[PDB]
Amino acid sequence: VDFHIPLPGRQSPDHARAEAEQLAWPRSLGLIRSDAAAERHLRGGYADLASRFYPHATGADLDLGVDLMSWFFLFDDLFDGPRGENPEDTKQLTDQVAAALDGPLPDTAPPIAHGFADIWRRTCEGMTPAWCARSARHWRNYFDGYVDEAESRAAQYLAMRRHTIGVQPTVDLAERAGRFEVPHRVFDSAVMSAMLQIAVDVNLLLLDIASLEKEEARGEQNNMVMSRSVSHMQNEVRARLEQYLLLESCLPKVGEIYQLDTAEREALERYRTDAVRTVIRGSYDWHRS
Repeated sequence: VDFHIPLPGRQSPDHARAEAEQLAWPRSLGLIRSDAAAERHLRGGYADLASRFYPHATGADLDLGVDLMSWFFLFDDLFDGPRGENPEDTKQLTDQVAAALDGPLPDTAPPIAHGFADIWRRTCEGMTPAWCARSARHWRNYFDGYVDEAESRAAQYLAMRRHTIGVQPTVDLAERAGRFEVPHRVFDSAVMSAMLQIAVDVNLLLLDIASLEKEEARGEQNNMVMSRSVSHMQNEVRARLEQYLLLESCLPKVGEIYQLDTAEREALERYRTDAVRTVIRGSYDWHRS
């Protein structure tokens, strides 16, 4: 599926290691129990993914992203059954996990939940408060959507799987890992927001053509396709990136506009290249077909 993402692909020089100790965390958290589930997990190349979403994270930082990614797919597995077919139900879990953004949870709490909590802890630990509060809301929306999606008892779809995809939490993570924050003043910008929306959509599209042969065979008929549709999807991605660049260029000017500091300007730059860009190129540098 030849696309048009005029952006350099990166991988964190540490992944070497990372991908090797990747099981450690989840096994201890109870997310992986049988030697089979560990294998299953390895075949997913989640550490390999995180390493592409966070080229700038080396070791202790990279590891976290590996987990977030790692946790992402495990968590999803929990809704592949009939639970993903009844909103009331999914939310029963949703809140147990999401409760971690409020404070410690009773041991009684499932592992998938204790798992998320440990990620959060380390993720939000060391960032400004205003940030965690934001980075959290985002998570909140992620969770919210899994329910709204479970409301299954064209563009209408995006709004739906716009929060479910979980792209933002990932992007957020780039900052978590990169030990830096985009000047909050700009992350709210009409431009940056526009840039982010794209990152999402692009991912939300690439994914749909890869997990197609699977979703086409089974039920789930919400996938963006349901050979021509493929085209205006390959096309849509083109224009999406094509514009991404246009936006990217207005960035410096956006700097003036928000009287951006002598060093906030550098911070934002990190965001463009290490958070928003990667999250796009990386998704692509993963698939096959």
